[PDB]
Amino acid sequence: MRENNTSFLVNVYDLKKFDTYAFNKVFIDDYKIFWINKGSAKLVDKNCLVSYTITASSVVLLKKNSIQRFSLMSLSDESISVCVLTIKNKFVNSLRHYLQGDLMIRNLYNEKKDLLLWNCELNDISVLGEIVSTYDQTQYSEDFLKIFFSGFFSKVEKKYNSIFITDDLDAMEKISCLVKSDITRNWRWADICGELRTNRMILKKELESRGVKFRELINSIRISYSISLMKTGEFKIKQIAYQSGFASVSYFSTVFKSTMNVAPSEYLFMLTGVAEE
Ligand SMILES: CCCCCC/C=C\CCCCCCCC(=O)O
Repeated sequence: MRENNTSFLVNVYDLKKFDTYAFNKVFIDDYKIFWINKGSAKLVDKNCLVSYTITASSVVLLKKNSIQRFSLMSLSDESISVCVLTIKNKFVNSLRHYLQGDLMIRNLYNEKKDLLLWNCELNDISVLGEIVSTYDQTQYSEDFLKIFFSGFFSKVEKKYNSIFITDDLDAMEKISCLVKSDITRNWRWADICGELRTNRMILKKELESRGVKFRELINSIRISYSISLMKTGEFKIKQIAYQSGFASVSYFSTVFKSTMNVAPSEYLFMLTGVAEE
């Protein structure tokens, strides 16, 4: 029996005609890129107060460890499919140490942009479409894709003077890794700074730049954790809530609905296509 893909996750979601998805403080737990298959949609980035029209030749890149606030609204008179490619941590590591030589200008890039737009050449459209076409690819060696994505992320970074793939000494990565190492623990802000051996200073900068309080950040990480659990095959809402560190199903559901603008059971239906029972 062939095995699940170790480098990527592919999830496709139906965007009904003229409907809107709205995300409020969603934590991006891994690097993600997404695109629509046909038609057009309006993307409103509420972090930057910038609006974009995307088409089938656009790809939107979401930075790991960012907190996103945006909406996506279908502009088409037909159902649209949103394809979300998650790049897994094992694979991103390979990318950090792949590109030959030292890129001299990258030290003067900045980290201000967490949502990036790229208008694809058909080269890119071909490769991305084949990746998501079927669970295995086979015709795409892992090395081919490592070369492709390191070159792909390189040119997006150069369009924006911005670091997309960060080093793993990043303070926000250390925080989110620590929280997820014990997701049901009642984390306190002073405990995290203590265990990371970094005072409540450079760490506070990470909350401020994302516009969240500590308790908001923990809730956002826990929602992203619950979505990861649902993707593993866990479909019992009580188990999803408790394993993600929520005190009750009621509160999980309220936070989930505030973050994703749909109820947990609705998201489960979008994910699996199976209505309950
Ligand atoms: C938060 C990233 C979603 C980007 C794509 C938005 C398009 C359709 C909304 C359905 C997806 C809802 C969140 C998906 C969760 C995930 O796959 O990580």
